[PDB]
Amino acid sequence: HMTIIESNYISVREEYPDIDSEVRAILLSHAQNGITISSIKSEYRKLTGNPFPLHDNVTDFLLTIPNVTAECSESGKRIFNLKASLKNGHLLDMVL
Amino acid sequence: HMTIIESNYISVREEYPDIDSEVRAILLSHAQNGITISSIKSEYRKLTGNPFPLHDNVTDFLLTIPNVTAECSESGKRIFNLKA
Repeated sequence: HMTIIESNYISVREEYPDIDSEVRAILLSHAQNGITISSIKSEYRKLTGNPFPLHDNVTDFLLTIPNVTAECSESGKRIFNLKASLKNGHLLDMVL
Repeated sequence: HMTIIESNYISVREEYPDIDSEVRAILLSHAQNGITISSIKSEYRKLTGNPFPLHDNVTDFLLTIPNVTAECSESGKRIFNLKA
C-alpha cells in the first residue's frame, strides 16, 4: 500500500565517505547527555550542508557504526551516544 | 519487491501482556555480557513456550522498552542490556 525505498548502507558510505566520523564527532560532542535522531540530523546538515542521507531506520544504520550506543529513556525518547574504543593497545618505543 | 506487515506494538503488548517483563527478565540474567537478538528470541521460547512475536526490526521494539540499551560492538555484533 505505502511504499518505501530503503538505502544500501555500503552505497551510502561510498557516496558519503565521511559519514561515520561525521556521526562520531556529533555523538562525542554530546558525551555528557547523549543526542536524539532529530538533533543528529540537523547537526549533520550544519556540518556538511547536506541532509542526513538516511530517511528510514536511522537507529539500525547508527547501530552499524562500532561503539555507538542507544538507549530508551524513561519517557521513551531514544538517546544515542558513542563509547570509547578500548580494544587497541598502543605501544610506545622510547629512546634514551 | 518485498512487502511486510507493520507490527502494532500496542497489539503485541495486548496479545502478549507480559512481554516487557519477559524481555527485561532475559536482560536481567545476562547483565554481565549483554545478549544478542538471536539469543533473546531463543531464550524467550525457552521461558514462555512461544516464539518471539516480532520478526523484523526487533531493535526498534526492544528500544521502546524503558531502560533498554543497545550497542554496536567492534565486530558489528549488536548487544542489548539494561542501564546497570
